[PDB]
Amino acid sequence: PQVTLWQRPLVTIKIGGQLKEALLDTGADDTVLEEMSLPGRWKPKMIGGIGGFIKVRQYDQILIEICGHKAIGTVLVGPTPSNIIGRNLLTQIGATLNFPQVTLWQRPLVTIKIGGQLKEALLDTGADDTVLEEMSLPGRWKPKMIGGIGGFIKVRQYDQILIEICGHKAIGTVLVGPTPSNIIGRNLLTQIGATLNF
Repeated sequence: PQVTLWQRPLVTIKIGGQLKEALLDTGADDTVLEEMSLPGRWKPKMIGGIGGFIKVRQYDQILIEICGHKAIGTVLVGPTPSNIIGRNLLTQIGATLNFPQVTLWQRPLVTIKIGGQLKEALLDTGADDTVLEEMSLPGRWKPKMIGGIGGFIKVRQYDQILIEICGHKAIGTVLVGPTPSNIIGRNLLTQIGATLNF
């Protein structure tokens, strides 16, 4: 399966003898699922994301079946707004990110050039939007709130912004705000021709 990124990369999973839909999320170190019934022992754990932090119940050694592919690993359960399949499982279903062909054993970091400034940023199939750390950007903008794992953040919305991402130019909407990582979302990932493969 090759996915383009014009639509959210959703798959069907079977986990805990139940069926679910989840987002293939190159942006996430971990797999996180909305509250659900799992058999066994867990440990308390916190994770951060855009918006802040959530207490999750961590289960290890959980069998999960994603688009016909079996995998065993760690599944976090908690108040995530979306079911997220993280890199811990993407690497197990042989998933790659082509735009170069990037495997997902490490965070898919790239260099960008935006507003005459060099930054690193994360190729994130889980983000409908591009959102960056505080930086000096030219021009006019609008207030916006975006959602994430830990609630909401206030961001500044700049449109028709040029970004070069690993040598490919692209033009569109960049959000600036208190994001823990620089994030390249599907608005721009579609422009440099990114696909997901498993």
